[PDB]
Amino acid sequence: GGKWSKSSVIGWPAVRERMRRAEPA
Repeated sequence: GGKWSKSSVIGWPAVRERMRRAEPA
């Protein structure tokens, strides 16, 4: 998805995977 937001694209998975935990609704 473009070699720009790459890093974000790679941290978001961790953010979602963090938030899921906190509120998995």
